[PDB]
Amino acid sequence: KVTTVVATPGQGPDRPQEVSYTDTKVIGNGSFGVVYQAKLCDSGELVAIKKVLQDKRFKNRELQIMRKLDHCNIVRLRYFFYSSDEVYLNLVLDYVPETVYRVARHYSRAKQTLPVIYVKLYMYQLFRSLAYIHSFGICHRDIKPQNLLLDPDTAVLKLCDFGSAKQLVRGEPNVSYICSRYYRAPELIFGATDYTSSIDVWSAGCVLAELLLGQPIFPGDSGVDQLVEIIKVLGTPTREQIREMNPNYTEFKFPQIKAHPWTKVFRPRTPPEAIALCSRLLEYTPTARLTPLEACAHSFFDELRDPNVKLPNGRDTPALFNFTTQELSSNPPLATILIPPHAR
Ligand SMILES: O=C1Nc2ncccc2N[C@@H]1Cc1c[nH]c2ccccc12
Ligand SMILES: [K+]
Repeated sequence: KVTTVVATPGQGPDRPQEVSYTDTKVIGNGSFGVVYQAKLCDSGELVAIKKVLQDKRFKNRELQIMRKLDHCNIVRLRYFFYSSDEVYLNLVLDYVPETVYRVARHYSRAKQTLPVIYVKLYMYQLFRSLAYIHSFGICHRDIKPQNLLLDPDTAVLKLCDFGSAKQLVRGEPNVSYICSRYYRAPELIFGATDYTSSIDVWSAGCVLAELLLGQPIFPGDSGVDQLVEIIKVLGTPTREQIREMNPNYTEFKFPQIKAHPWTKVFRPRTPPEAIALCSRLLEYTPTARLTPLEACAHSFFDELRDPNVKLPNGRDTPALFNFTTQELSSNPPLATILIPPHAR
């Protein structure tokens, strides 16, 4: 059976139009509602449909954000429409079934690690989309492998699920119990309500580490135990470090503990540039962590800037250097490193 609805295009001019889709099936569940998978009658293309109960009085954060964003490493909002005593906002997004979580798991059940080339690819695209959204003052606040969608053929990564995303404003408080526990920044565990988009960088570091290790680097049993797991690696933070985090709750029973050597945390083979990048992302002090652009310009990604580089299946790497001035907003003179002359 075919369903026709009147939907406004997410990126185009605010003009409604009739849109038709068929073959609808439930693929997702959350505290927000339901996520369906359908096929557009016109294009034949597959989409996901996130159905969210909305209150007329208040505007939807995710919708306001998805209409701003237009990036290759970010899931696209095709259209959006309302369905029936309550109203549901329906977001029509690009359907990409494969996730980084699924891929990593596939390897880790095999007890082997993902090839470094795939790791460099995925992470780089992640920092790109992050550099993009951070330029608007927008923080994703739910960076995790399950929200990184992959096209296996092109190896293109797209950030998705902006259900926790928000445009941060200085002086305005934000919720501390946010983000997936394993990827939750330390300041959040300290109850900080005045944090920056640098928490996403933390989460990104957690993703990188998990791809090198084959398992999550900080596997907390609770919101507080997560901190202990962090400590078991970074040691206990100095008072200056805790000050930078700006905690709502001052302290926990934990004793002073010396840090573990990064080298020893990872496997013996693990590349040094990878490890070196991890230590720069996973810092206690939020201001000490790299910006998404600085991370892209890291030595770890130099293999991608080689003019001879190709995919393992012989195909060419996706557009990795098509930077907009909006993306370079953070630090424009990094363009002479991010953009190799052969790519100009
Ligand atoms: O935008 C997305 N598109 C997708 N396409 C295929 C698989 C997963 C996703 N995720 C986001 C849509 C989404 C967002 N939250 C979800 C929860 C359950 C299932 C799906 C979602
Ligand atoms: K509409």
